[PDB]
Amino acid sequence: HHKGFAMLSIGKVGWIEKEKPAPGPFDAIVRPLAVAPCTSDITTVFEGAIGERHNMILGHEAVGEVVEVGSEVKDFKPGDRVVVPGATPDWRTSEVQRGYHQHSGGMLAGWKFSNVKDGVFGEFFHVNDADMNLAHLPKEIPLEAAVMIPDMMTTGFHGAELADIELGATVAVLGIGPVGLMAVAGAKLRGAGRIIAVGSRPVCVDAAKYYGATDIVNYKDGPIESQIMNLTEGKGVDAAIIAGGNADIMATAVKIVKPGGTIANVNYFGEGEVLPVPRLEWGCGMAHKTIKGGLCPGGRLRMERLIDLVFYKRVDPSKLVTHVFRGFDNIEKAFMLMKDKPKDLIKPVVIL
Amino acid sequence: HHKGFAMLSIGKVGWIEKEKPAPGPFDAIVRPLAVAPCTSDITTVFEGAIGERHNMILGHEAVGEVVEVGSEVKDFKPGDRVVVPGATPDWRTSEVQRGYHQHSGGMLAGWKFSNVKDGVFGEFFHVNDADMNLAHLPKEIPLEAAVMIPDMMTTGFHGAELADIELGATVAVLGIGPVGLMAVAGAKLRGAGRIIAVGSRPVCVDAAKYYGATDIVNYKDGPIESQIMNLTEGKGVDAAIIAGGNADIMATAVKIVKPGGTIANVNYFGEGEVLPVPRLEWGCGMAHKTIKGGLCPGGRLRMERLIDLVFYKRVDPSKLVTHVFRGFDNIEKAFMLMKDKPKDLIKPVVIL
Amino acid sequence: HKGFAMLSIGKVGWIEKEKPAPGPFDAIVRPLAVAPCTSDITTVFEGAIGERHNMILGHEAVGEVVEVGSEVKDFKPGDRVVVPGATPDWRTSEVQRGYHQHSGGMLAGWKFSNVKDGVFGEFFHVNDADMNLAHLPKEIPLEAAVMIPDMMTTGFHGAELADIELGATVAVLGIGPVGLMAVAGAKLRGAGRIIAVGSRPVCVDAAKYYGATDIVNYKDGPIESQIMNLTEGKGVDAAIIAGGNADIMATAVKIVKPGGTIANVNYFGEGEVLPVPRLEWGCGMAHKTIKGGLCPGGRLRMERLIDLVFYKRVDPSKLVTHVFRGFDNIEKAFMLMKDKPKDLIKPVVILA
Amino acid sequence: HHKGFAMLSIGKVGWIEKEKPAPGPFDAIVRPLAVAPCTSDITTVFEGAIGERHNMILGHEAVGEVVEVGSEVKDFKPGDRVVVPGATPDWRTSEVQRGYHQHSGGMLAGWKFSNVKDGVFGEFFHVNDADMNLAHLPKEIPLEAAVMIPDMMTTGFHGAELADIELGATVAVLGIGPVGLMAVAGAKLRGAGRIIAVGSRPVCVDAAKYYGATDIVNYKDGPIESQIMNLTEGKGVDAAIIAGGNADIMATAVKIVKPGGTIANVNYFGEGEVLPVPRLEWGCGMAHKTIKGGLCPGGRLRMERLIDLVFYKRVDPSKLVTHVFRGFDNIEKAFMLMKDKPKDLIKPVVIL
Repeated sequence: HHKGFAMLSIGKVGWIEKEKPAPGPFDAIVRPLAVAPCTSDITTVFEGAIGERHNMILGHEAVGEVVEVGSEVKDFKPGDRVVVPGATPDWRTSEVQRGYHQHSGGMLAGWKFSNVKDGVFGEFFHVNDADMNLAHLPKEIPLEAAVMIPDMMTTGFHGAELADIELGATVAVLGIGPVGLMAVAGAKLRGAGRIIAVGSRPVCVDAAKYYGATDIVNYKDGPIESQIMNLTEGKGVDAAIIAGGNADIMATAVKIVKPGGTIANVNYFGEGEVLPVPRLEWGCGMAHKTIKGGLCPGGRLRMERLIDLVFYKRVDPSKLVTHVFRGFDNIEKAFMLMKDKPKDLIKPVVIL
Repeated sequence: HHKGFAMLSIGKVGWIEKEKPAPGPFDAIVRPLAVAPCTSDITTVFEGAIGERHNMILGHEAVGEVVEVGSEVKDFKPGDRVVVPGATPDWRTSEVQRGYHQHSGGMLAGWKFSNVKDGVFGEFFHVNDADMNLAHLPKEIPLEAAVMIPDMMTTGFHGAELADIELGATVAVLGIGPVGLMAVAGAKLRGAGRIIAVGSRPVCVDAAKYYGATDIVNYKDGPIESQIMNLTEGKGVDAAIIAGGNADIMATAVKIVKPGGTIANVNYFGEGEVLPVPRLEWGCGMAHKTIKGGLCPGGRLRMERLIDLVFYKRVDPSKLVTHVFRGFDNIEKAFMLMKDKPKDLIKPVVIL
Repeated sequence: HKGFAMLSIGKVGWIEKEKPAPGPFDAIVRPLAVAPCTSDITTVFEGAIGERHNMILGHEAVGEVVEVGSEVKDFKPGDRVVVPGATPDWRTSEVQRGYHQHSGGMLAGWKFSNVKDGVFGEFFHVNDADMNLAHLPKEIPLEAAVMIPDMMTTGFHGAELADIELGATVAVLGIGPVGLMAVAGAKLRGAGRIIAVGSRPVCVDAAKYYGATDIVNYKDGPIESQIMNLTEGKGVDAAIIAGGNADIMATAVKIVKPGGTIANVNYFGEGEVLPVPRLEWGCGMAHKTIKGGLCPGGRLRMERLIDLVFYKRVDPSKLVTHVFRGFDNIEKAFMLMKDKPKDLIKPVVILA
Repeated sequence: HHKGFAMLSIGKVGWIEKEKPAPGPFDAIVRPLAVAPCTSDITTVFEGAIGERHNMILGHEAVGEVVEVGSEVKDFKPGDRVVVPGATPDWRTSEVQRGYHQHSGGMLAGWKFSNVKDGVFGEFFHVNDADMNLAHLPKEIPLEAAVMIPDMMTTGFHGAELADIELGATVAVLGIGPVGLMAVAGAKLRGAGRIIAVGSRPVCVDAAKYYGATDIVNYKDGPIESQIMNLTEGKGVDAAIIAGGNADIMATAVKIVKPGGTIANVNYFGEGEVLPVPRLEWGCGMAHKTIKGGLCPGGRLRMERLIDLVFYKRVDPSKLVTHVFRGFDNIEKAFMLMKDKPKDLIKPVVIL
């Protein structure tokens, strides 16, 4: 028996008592040391983004301590401090041999926590294939910084990776929530010169400057496109990373990218039948404006590499954490903080 | 002075008298030996796709004989038989240094004929930068086959290039007009195993089989997405090449491509404000289904390489030519042939 | 359980061993057709991979599944399968890096007749059946299918590494069974002119069959000068090394134009150094990329290569010049590869 | 007429006066504001690296003021302060259409200054195709910083580009001269986590730490290869950038790069016939260790993008400047500084 903060049904959350998970021969049981709520947890409960769920523990961002391992786990022992990726895919599928573990076994099936499997907002959680989906966490990295790696860092950096940024290129980041702020840092880690951040909330404008943004575009001062087309003197941006906004942010991205550039989306679109690609500004189909959109990489290797970027001081994700709470109870308060969305909020963390 | 079949205004075409073009120091004057009409010309005249034009000679697909050269032209001399690419870009721009001559000087600015400059449907036409935008035509290649290289072959092959086909991958070609038929041949030249061609006219289904299609999906037997999902046993295709159809064929392509696959568009969309990307079937933004759309490569090097594939018997584009006419007078007949679209038409050629 | 094994540096014979048992994810396969390799000769008679005692040889087999572990989901006893020469462990860091050929160590993806009993036995063990087995359609004859595990995937991999562009000129150095598959692979990547370098009339004939447009005999003079004359001093866009001594590396660099690629899939078994010509490599700055890689393995690679045979994009049966029947002839076919007679490309031993 | 510091013949340098160059219609005449000597200048004179030259003005690294432009120059007028790339290629060749302007018209033919054309160590110098080979220099960037862009920065960054660094990868930089220090900075701009710099001189070891080096490997303390394998616990590096050393530094790089990694050379090798690739540590041809080696990119776009990296404070090249001189007289003394390489020297600059 263990307790966990779960989604009871649509529009309903509460604490439930559940059977403590048991590990298979290749699995591990981890208890959380620090968790953070996601905008997907809000979208899952109150908007049915993944369908109906009943008594499903929420959360997919956790650093924890290994409690038990299966008989065939060889690299992780009880007591180990580990960083747990948000996506813990099955590594023995055809999609992995194609190079897309994010979709191992189905579209976005690499993401299991709080989807097809109880999330991390519990006293314990299950990790499948520990040797492939766990990374050792150095003590030198504080917990609140490390818990930004499972999703926030790997998603934002993936946007910069998908953008195929060349050295000195001009990159626009549309949306500067916690994911967008990691896209700014990621663009700087891909050699971007000028980085134009698009957002309004002062807490995020300040963090965007910290992570490398050279320009701030407020949608209040006029259309994003015009602002960006003037900042670049009609040349456009080499790449645009979509990290937030409505479906029509796709149209904005296509309009600001020069012919031959890339639109890299890592934002979750939860409404509309269509994401609009403007026919004229996409060259009527022929502008060579590549559109990409991908779930964040997970697994052990991805986490180890992002841990090294924190360890060797190439990025400090702790500026994303605006709220830290203590105690298991405060998972509810941090979750509700993600629904209610103050103005000073980037990301909350609950330390256990 | 000379004559040419021109667009007089929206909806009106006819023969006009123009001053004979003179070459700049790097340019060449070519008289046509063989011309082909396009589907774009229909759209340009009767739908105002590129705005308003007055006395603009039409056509952009020609093989011809060099008549005069500029004072600095070094590899082409009057009398030379040349293949003229549909895209003749200015090669001294920043977009060329970025690797996108198709947009040298602006979006799709690499396409000049019958756009910003008099087309090839005249007794002569102007070719800018002869040394960079002309390719010698071997005697061994018949004219009607060679005039399928300037646009049809380079566009269809470009769709196969953009698709990032892996050896043995399953490729769908959506639309089997002349561009789609060259996309089938291009997919076969990229090592595709199974190639599923989607089209209905029997003349195109037969040419699709000839160029490498292993399956024919007729809209008759049900929705394309269910037919392809049945052929691939729920797996989908590794890549889909869009070579024709309405804006909503973009939705079809995304729905049939595996997560992680590529949608490669080389079709021109002339209607609607938006090209629809299905939000659900695009993984809500995270299915890793890359969408590309690009104008065909032009210039000398692209033509030389495509000429070599014809010379070395890797593709024979002559099966695309279903109508051959022999007079300058008959340029109008071939032009109207692309407007009326009879069911026996793939591409017409006028030999001069 | 009998098997043709390596007794030591120069001694081979049929041996009696314990029949292998499958782990929960493994399968036991009996061979239907096997082929001997040049690497087995190098292993037995030259101690290239060290000393081994009672190790069954061979790594190229198509067979019938006899038993599977309790967790195999896609393969049952009776299934006729193609077994890749490389059967890697799919749960390592190198797989997450995208290099299963080196999963667990350099070339560790190759286990048969190296770290594990080969296929020259009444049974052999396949690790991770669901990831390392491909169903073989009834339509493909056995001698054709047994060219897929190594010959086809290696030769095609050379063409893949060469980064061939449509219409490019490709040189293939060496037209043994791997080189002839490199010729076919180059033709599957859209190569225009294909220059094959080889001597034996049986192999020159197969090179023409697989797409070679030019044949270079080292007897009519040096390669380097013959190819420079064929290309009128331009060189080739890519060179695939599929045979020869260490100094063939120098030949390849000399014939590729600046910016081209040298793709090696040949195994070099003598010398401390493979020579890169300093002058013809631009003193380090000619942009002539050099690649060299072990063939891909696993289920997905075999399924895709099976589709190229099934859909008649390549027919490897022209590689099979001698077919033997019965277990007896494994020794005869194996010994045939120590001093390859001049009409031999690849031999096949059919067992059932 | 004008003066320039020239190479008279092998080993002898001196002042000569020559006809002042005149611009073609697309060219510009530039007078230097700041110059720097190169290791290529020493090698060219004292080792005959590029053959025999007589009265050839040396130097290829300069920022300057445009003095006159041809009738067709559109973006540069007399008085403009410009950054002049070391490589000023002819942009209308087939190699440009292949994407390798560094070799436009022949191997390394993109480099003209102090090679096929008088260098920058004169009162004036000629720049071909000003609109394609000149970049405006903002007043905000000091001259000694800007003169590290034409060669030092673009070469070092190109080493990082060729290395295909993934986010968090471990990179080794072999040689920490001014190019190697820019390779260190470049690796940090591609998201390298751990960067291992190999060098001895304290002025360069300290600059390497400043540019992102996390480890310094001294050739004193034992073999580099054994030293680097110890730092990485036998794993090796994901990529190695060669920026100096003997021919067998190529052997060092291959030994320290893990299977699947990349060896990227940007060092100029001036002695020996062969660069040795170790057969065993190259997987006997199959270790997937890609070897690249390329001349630095030039042209306007490359300079504009690196100017942006300086302008937006992503890299500061000024600590490469250890000696500053004032006067055209002092070019001789700075050139001699690169001959008699003191020890506190990284790069000298002559401000005019």
